[PDB]
Parts: sequence; structure tokens; C-alpha cells
Amino acid sequence: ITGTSTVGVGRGVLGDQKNINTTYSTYYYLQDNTRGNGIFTYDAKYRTTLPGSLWADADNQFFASYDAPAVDAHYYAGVTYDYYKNVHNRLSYDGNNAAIRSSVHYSQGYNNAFWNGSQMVYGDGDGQTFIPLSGGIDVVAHELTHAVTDYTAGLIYQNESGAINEAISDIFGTLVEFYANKNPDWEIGEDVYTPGISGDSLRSMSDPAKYGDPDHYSKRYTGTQDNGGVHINSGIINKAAYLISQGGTHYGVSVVGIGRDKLGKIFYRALTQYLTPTSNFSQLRAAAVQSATDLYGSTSQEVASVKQAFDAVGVK
Ligand SMILES: O[C@@H]1[C@@H](O)[C@H](O)OC[C@H]1O
Ligand SMILES: O[C@@H]1[C@@H](O)[C@H](O)OC[C@H]1O
Ligand SMILES: O[C@@H]1[C@@H](O)[C@H](O)OC[C@H]1O
Ligand SMILES: O[C@@H]1[C@@H](O)[C@H](O)OC[C@H]1O
Ligand SMILES: O[C@@H]1[C@@H](O)[C@H](O)OC[C@H]1O
Ligand SMILES: [Ca+2]
Ligand SMILES: [Ca+2]
Ligand SMILES: [Ca+2]
Ligand SMILES: [Cl-]
Ligand SMILES: [Cl-]
Ligand SMILES: [Cl-]
Ligand SMILES: [Cl-]
Ligand SMILES: [Zn+2]
Ligand SMILES: [Zn+2]
Ligand SMILES: [Zn+2]
Ligand SMILES: [Zn+2]
Ligand SMILES: [Zn+2]
Ligand SMILES: [Zn+2]
Ligand SMILES: [Zn+2]
Ligand SMILES: [Zn+2]
Repeated sequence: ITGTSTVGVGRGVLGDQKNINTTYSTYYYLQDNTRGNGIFTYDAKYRTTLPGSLWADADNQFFASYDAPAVDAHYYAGVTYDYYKNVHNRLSYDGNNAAIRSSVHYSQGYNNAFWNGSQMVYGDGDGQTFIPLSGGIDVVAHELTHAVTDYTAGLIYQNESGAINEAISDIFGTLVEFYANKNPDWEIGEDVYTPGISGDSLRSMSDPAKYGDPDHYSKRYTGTQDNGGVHINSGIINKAAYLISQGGTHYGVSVVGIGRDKLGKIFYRALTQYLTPTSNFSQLRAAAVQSATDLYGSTSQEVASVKQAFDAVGVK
């Protein structure tokens, strides 16, 4: 809609207060004109029709419980936009400043969030397994990174390529969580998963085996569930990414950590320059080694650490 750019205030899913960019035209709308072609947040009104109605508010204050998922969907889309622009010089998910659209209150008791090819969709959860999923910055950034992957490498969502696709989304989801300094960790979804249970998450990048996911190629899942294990076998790549950043000794292989910024630069370059739709784990290793070589030199510590990390998880 056309109107005046304003700044409102509200509270997110976890009760935290934050400022959000709105647009004023009789009502205040969740329309952020300051980022690319805009960030737009919609109310799906517990239906499955998309996108729903552009979110309208009478007073530019978003403190009602019904508002909370919209506040966070809107705000964390903005943070994700800022991460890709300021850190990687990428303008929105398509690199051409496409508008980011999100719908909240999708369906009823819906325990999921997804990028559907043109927009973000957030369930409210059932209040036991999940609370509204836009409350997790790593979830928001994980799903938006699927859009980045679709517009670059085109990794297919099954078998090893699909596990790489998932891991890429976990890696950048976590780097956005650190970038925002929002209670950062190497877990996925901890802020919105099982509100009754402290200290758990959907999966761990630092210790995938904590939840039974593999942390070595010899332990990879080879069945047909989960599109061939895309959310299971991602643990192998997630552990490698954790080792590249933080270092450690894993199955007897010592890895010298090089930090989060260089992890992001290496994987972003691998994704945008070298990966293809059917890349497997071995080709990811080659792409990461080449990317580190491009950026830091063939004899650099950065290249050595990438090699060490993939050796540690058994990917040659
Ligand atoms: O913490 C990281 C920061 O150091 C780097 O600059 O960009 C990515 C962030 O995750
Ligand atoms: O050392 C930390 C590890 O114990 C934790 O699991 O994830 C973050 C790491 O830096
Ligand atoms: O030891 C772990 C166990 O606690 C969990 O239940 O399943 C996976 C194992 O790695
Ligand atoms: O069955 C597949 C297996 O062969 C591969 O190594 O990793 C992904 C699985 O889906
Ligand atoms: O680290 C182990 C490696 O040494 C062996 O060769 O294959 C299985 C791995 O667990
Ligand atoms: Ca209001
Ligand atoms: Ca997290
Ligand atoms: Ca929990
Ligand atoms: Cl560990
Ligand atoms: Cl471990
Ligand atoms: Cl470790
Ligand atoms: Cl270990
Ligand atoms: Zn998803
Ligand atoms: Zn995913
Ligand atoms: Zn966290
Ligand atoms: Zn798992
Ligand atoms: Zn899955
Ligand atoms: Zn998924
Ligand atoms: Zn280990
Ligand atoms: Zn470890």
C-alpha cells in the first residue's frame, strides 16, 4: 500500500520488545519500505489461503498476543535481509531485491514453517511441541536460506543433495542468530521447541549425536524416510561446519577453528559459485576447499581447516 513510513513498537513471541518498520495509511500496516522492494507481513486468519490480509493495526503498537508472531516474522525477515546484504552483498533472496512476504496464523495448531517458493508461511504450533515458529530467528533464516539455495545452486531436496540443502540452511540460520546476537548457539529451533522443556532443540550442530543424528559419514542414514534422511544426514555437514568455525578433535582428527565469519564466507561462495543441483558430500568438500583457496590461498590455514573438518566427519 502507499503511505508514510513509520516505526512502531511491539512484543514478539518470547515477550521481548522491539521496533518494527510500518507504513501508515489510515491504519498502520506491517510493510517495511526500507529494505529492497519491501518486507510485507500478512494475517492468514487460521485459514490455509495465502497470503491472507496485509497486517493492519489501529495504533502502531503490537502488544497483543495475536500480534506476537507477526512482529517476529516481520522483524526477523528484516534481520535476515540485513545479514545477506551487509555480510555477503546479496540483495534479498534472489539477489535482485525481491520483496519478502510472510504469512502468520496459518491453519490451526500447525507445527511447521516453510518457504513455499514465493513466501514464508508460519504455523502457530500446538503450544506443546512448538510455540509460534516465527519466534525462532534460526528458523526464519533457515527457511529463507532455502530461497537463496533455490535461486543459486538449485540443490534437490532428496538424498545427499537434500542433506546439503538442509545443512546450508542450518549453517546460515545459525550465523544469522549470531549476527543478531539473539541468544546464539549451535542448536536449531531451541527458542520455539517444547516450551515445557528447557535445554533441548530440534537438532544440534555441535553434537548431532545428542539426538541420534549421525556425526560421521560411516553412520549416515541410507533408508527412504525423510526423503532419504535430509534432516538426519545434515548432521554430518553441520558437524563439519561447527568444526571449521570452533575447532575441536573429532574421531581423532584435530581441526583448527577459523571462526564464524570465515565459515560463512567459504560456504556462501561454495553455494553461489560451485554447487549444482545434484552435488553430493564429496563435491561439497571440493567446493568448500576451492572456495577457501579462492579467498585465502592454497597454502592457507583456512584451506587446511576445511580439509581437516571434512576428514574428521569421513567425507573424502
Ligand atoms: O558472528 C558472525 C560475525 O562474526 C561475522 O561477521 O558475520 C557472521 C556472524 O555470524
Ligand atoms: O563449546 C561449546 C559447546 O560445548 C556447545 O555445545 O556449543 C557451543 C560451543 O562453543
Ligand atoms: O547416545 C545417544 C542416545 O542418548 C540417544 O537416545 O540416541 C542417540 C545416541 O547417540
Ligand atoms: O540412501 C542415501 C545414501 O546412499 C547416501 O549416502 O546418503 C543419503 C541417503 O538418502
Ligand atoms: O573414525 C572412524 C574411522 O576411523 C573408520 O575408518 O571408519 C568409521 C569412523 O567412525
Ligand atoms: Ca495495536
Ligand atoms: Ca539456534
Ligand atoms: Ca524446549
Ligand atoms: Cl562436541
Ligand atoms: Cl562429537
Ligand atoms: Cl568439538
Ligand atoms: Cl569425538
Ligand atoms: Zn523447513
Ligand atoms: Zn529446511
Ligand atoms: Zn539460540
Ligand atoms: Zn534428528
Ligand atoms: Zn525431515
Ligand atoms: Zn525441513
Ligand atoms: Zn566429536
Ligand atoms: Zn565435538
